[PDB]
Amino acid sequence: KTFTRCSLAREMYALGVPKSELPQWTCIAEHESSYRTNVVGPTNSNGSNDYGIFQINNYYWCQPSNGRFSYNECHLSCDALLTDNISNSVTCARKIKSQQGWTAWSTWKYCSGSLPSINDCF
Repeated sequence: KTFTRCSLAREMYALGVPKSELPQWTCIAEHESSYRTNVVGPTNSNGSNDYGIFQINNYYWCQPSNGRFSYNECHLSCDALLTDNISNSVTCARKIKSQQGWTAWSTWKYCSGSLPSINDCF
């Protein structure tokens, strides 16, 4: 359904995301999806749609079920990114960050500075 900052931070930590990244990840989730896992974004200017808690793009990262071309760099259906279990979204998001950096997210501009410590989540 909907995470909170700390529930998301805890789960992402459990899935191997370092704490030193969590404020950024949760800030991004908050902006992208308001921590909702099942959201498909409004269609973008290029006709693409973004999926899930991190609003991961269906032209680059996941394969639309409709078979429309995607680079599918995360190697999963976009529907895999809408599941209650965030593991797929996390693994994909980490890949996106590895390859493209935080600036892959348009909302990074809001999350690139001072952020609250995540320690209160732990």
